[PDB]
Amino acid sequence: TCPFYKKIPGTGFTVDAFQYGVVEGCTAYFLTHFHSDHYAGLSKHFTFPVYCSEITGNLLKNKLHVQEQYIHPLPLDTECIVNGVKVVLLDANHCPGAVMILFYLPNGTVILHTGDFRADPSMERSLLADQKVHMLYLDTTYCSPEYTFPSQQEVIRFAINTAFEAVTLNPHALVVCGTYSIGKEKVFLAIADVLGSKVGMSQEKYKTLQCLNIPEINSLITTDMCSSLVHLLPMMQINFKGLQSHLKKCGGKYNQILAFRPTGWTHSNKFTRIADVIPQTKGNISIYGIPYSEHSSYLEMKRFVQWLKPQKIIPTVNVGTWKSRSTMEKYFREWKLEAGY
Ligand code: NI
Repeated sequence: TCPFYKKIPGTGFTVDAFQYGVVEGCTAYFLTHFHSDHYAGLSKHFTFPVYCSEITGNLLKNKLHVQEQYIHPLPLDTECIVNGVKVVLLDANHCPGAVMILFYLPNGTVILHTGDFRADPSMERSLLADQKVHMLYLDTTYCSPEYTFPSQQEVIRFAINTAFEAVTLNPHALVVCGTYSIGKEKVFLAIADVLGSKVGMSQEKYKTLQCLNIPEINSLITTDMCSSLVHLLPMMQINFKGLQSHLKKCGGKYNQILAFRPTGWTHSNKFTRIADVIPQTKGNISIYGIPYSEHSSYLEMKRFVQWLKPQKIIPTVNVGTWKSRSTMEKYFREWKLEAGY
């Protein structure tokens, strides 16, 4: 059954709760973003109302084939009424179309559900600042002090300079970027822009990108692999074997590959800075691991929560074991004692 952390008290709303069949009492199902864990169970067979961003609605329509009658897209930064209750969608700074939702309950309680998010100080000057938030449903993916990472902009700058140097040294080099869902598009778009190229990709991936309301998208991406010097492949192919195999397929138009694996955190965040990063190499193929995160670091999460000063926190990630919940509660109490709420 639907866990209490996916239910919004004193409404019949749920959030990211599609895998439990019909939820008893639920009149509106909210979807924060188009990642498979959150949408799990949604398909062309679903027949209840789904509320979401415009981008998330495009994806539901075109990729999952959910029938149009059941998709209720809402604009961002706008007070809207859903089944008699005031809501606002805010940018989550996660992947394209990802939202946080602000729910103003009839009794006067105010609840923020973050979805998946990367906390940022620009969120301190949104509609959130206008009133007290009593309850916070929090993306606790990286809720432990070891999880540090560079800014998105540091990582992109590194990627740009690396790619530009390699292709100026060898104009027959191909650049490959690995991918497994939506998110982290700035990695491949920024590399292509410094090389004066479009991004080449499969038909399924191109169809996904065509849903995302990216300005001038038709000038940036193509299904013609031949004509482009940046290619997208599934993350699972970003290894020496898969990359030599792809190089054989391109018809001797390239004689070297430079590949990037955008990952979350991995243990080598604890010593290395982005400027010290060096690739793994075997012959004419080099693979760079780059920690481009679309989740809050510990410090970013702590700052946001200390600013917001919620009366209660409801974790939404790593809640499956008592050890994790206990550890998280410890950090929430420290933050509260330091900040005086
Ligand atoms: Ni996500």
